Amino acid sequence: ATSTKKLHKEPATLIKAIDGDTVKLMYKGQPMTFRLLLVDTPETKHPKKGVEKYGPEASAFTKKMWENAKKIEVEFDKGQRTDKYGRGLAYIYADGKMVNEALVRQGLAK
Repeated sequence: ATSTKKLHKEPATLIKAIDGDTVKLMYKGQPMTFRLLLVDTPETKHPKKGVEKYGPEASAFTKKMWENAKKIEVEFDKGQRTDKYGRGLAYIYADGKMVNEALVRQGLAK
């Protein structure tokens, strides 16, 4: 049995809110930008492109959904640091539900 090293990280605060681009979290008293959240898997038998960017409302969840809904916190890192732009490595948890943002319709709105 291969023991997977899981880092028990603590939750952060609200400093910056963006649609998976750059969100600074209060870690050890210092803010750090982390953006790693991408999941696409529909409930249909054959998983073909899950939910897409429903809207920028996510940035608002950090206000009410952050204080009332399962807000952002850090758990584990991937080990890449840079995925899209290159700003820290961490997933933004919004109201305990991943906003899920990837691609636009089909090809940048065709």
